[PDB]
Amino acid sequence: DFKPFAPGYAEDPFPAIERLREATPIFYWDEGRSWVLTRYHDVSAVFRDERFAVSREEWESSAEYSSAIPELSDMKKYGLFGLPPEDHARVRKLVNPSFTSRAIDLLRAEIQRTVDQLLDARSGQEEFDVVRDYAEGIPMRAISALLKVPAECDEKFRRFGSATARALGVGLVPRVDEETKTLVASVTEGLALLHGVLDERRRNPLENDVLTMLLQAEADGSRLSTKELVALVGAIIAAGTDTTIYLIAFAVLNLLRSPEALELVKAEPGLMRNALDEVLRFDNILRIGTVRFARQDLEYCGASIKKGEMVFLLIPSALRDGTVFSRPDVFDVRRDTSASLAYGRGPHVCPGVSLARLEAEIAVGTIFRRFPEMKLKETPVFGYHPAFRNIESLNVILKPS
Ligand code: HEM
Ligand SMILES: C/C(=C\c1csc(C)n1)[C@@H]1C[C@@H]2O[C@]2(C)CCC[C@H](C)[C@H](O)[C@@H](C)C(=O)C(C)(C)[C@@H](O)CC(=O)O1
Repeated sequence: DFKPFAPGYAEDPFPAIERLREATPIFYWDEGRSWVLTRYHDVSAVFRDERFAVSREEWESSAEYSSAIPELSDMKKYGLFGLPPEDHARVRKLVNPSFTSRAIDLLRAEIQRTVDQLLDARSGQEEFDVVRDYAEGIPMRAISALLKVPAECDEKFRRFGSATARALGVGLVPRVDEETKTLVASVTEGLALLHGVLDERRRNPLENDVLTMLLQAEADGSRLSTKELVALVGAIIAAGTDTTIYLIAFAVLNLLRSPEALELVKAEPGLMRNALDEVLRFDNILRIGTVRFARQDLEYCGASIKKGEMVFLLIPSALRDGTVFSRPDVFDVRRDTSASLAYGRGPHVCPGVSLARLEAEIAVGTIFRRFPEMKLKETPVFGYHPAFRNIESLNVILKPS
């Protein structure tokens, strides 16, 4: 039984996937039209198995997929998930330096400012929603600061980011939870806006600037094409928005749920970094996981997988694998989290890992330092986002009494 859209699954998928993981390393998911890998070692292996491709054009349903949401056709083919291996490496080699911990450190001040202003704006009420009043307003500001886009454009870009991430699932994953017209509008509006931002930066290039750097790469030799560049910036916005919102929300939730964990991070603020990694290890935000496609017929974990068939890596399951993490069903902010696959492995490893950790460190660190007695008002509400165990609301009382 695998029903990742069943009511309750997002809130707590662990009993259901544990049953799966213990019974089998692999199964075919009817509605998902793909194989599903449940165990750490098989999941981890596939990340680094060149037999399994990332490009959706290797899928048996590629035609149906490329035709869906034609406004995103360029992003699908020239984006990081679509480029051929040689081109993918080129693009990553080009942008990776811009995302190191050192490079993104400069954003520290602006992120703190945003976090400060969100807390000042709303901390006074009876009720505070860690999603809508806090987490939701942080990640795009971070990305926009990195892109040197005015705070005025934040809301429109966040809408683009969140819409794009869902739209990319249409025809690929089972149940995208929104009206197509609305999705396409936000995507169109966002791409237009992005075009304007890029044209302006071409007009006024800047020093030590990611976009300027990309634009110069595009102008000079053959290091980056216009479509690759647009697909890259679009993907950065779409990949880095909702993911980070849920990290922040899940972090606060999990620290409210473990007084012992919270107490350790209060005692040793230096543990926050490890705690945030353990949030994704213990309670991974992905509903199912990520996908790969078989480039040829092969046998795997006792299954006969055919060329072009999709495979889902069941991340929240692999990350509860007891052969890899001891006491895997315990949230332990002191554990070694090195083996967590939350940010991927191999050439496609998430470039935003440092930016995400920084944003969450500032956001989660600040809220608990400023309101150390914060308490859950009532059970968080979860939704049916096709990719995420999305928290819709996380209502708290900042200073209870
Ligand atoms: C906040 C928590 C985040 C998580 C849990 C996360 C997770 C992941 C994972 C698992 C992958 C690999 C998917 C695969 O291999 O199929 C990935 C890739 C990617 N991530 Fe993140 N990410 C996060 C934040 C960010 C941020 C903040 C950005 C941008 C600022 C970002 C940009 C990207 C991009 C562009 C890719 C595609 C990489 C490639 O295919 O070469 N992510 N992310
Ligand atoms: C938009 C995007 C990445 C990207 C880079 S280049 C390109 C095109 N897209 C982000 C990545 C994000 O870090 C994770 C969870 C990537 C999550 C990994 C996989 C790819 C997703 O869960 C996948 C099956 C999905 O459910 C959909 C709905 C298709 C995704 O949009 C979810 C989604 O939001 O994907």
